[PDB]
Parts: sequence; structure tokens; C-alpha cells
Amino acid sequence: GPGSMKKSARRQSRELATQGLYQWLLSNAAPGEIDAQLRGALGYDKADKTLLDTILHGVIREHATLAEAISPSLDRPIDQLSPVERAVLLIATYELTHQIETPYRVIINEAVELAKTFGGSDGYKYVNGVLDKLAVKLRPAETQARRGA
Repeated sequence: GPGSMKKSARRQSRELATQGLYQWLLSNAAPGEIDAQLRGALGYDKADKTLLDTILHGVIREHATLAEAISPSLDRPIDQLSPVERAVLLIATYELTHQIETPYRVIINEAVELAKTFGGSDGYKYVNGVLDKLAVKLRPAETQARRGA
């Protein structure tokens, strides 16, 4: 399973978890509703840099299944967690799992691209603004490099 050659693989599962815990404390939705994301994507077995390769294939293949997996994971239908909320949370986390060290630029870009259909004029700025706040802490040097042209 997880390599964890020298230092614990547990870090990865935490970096995955912080997404859900953030959405929890930030969106202030019911614990289980958000917790469900891990019921669909079990972090334990996938928490390690070796599994990431497995994960990207799971992204290309099981993206749709993952998105749908939220509905049977709860006692309630998929739409409980608002369209934008779930759209961003599930995809961003699934990517984050294998993109923990990847530029927020690309992750946010993709998130914004999805936000188009879900939130449109509000959504694309909304998702940028919410992720930005973390990015300025997890990658300050890059966030300070704001190039308009």
C-alpha cells in the first residue's frame, strides 16, 4: 500500500482531510454531509506519493463515479450540499490528493472553469476567492506574484 519509506504517509491523509475540515468550519454544514467525501474516497490506502499515480488514473476514470458517490454515501440526495460547494469540494480534494505540491494556479484554474456552469458570474470569482486565502499561506511567494499583463 502506502510507501511511507521514512516519514509517515499519514501526512497525505491529513492534507486530504484539511479540505473537508475547512469546508466544514467555513461552510458550517452538517459534519456527516461533508465527511461523506472520505466515504467515497478512502484516504488511508491512498495516502502516499506512490498512490498518486493510481489516483490520477482514478481521476480520469472514476471522476464521475466519485462525484456520484456522494449521494449513496449519505442518507440524503446529492443536492444537499449546494452545487458549487460539492462541485468544488469533491473535485478539488480528489485533485489535491495527487496535487498536494502542485501550483494553486492550475488547481484554482480548473475549479474556476467548473464554477462557470455552477455559479457563473459569481461562482468563478467565488471559488477563486475562497481557495486564494489558503494559497497565500501555503504558497505565499507565488501568490505575491500577481501579474495583470
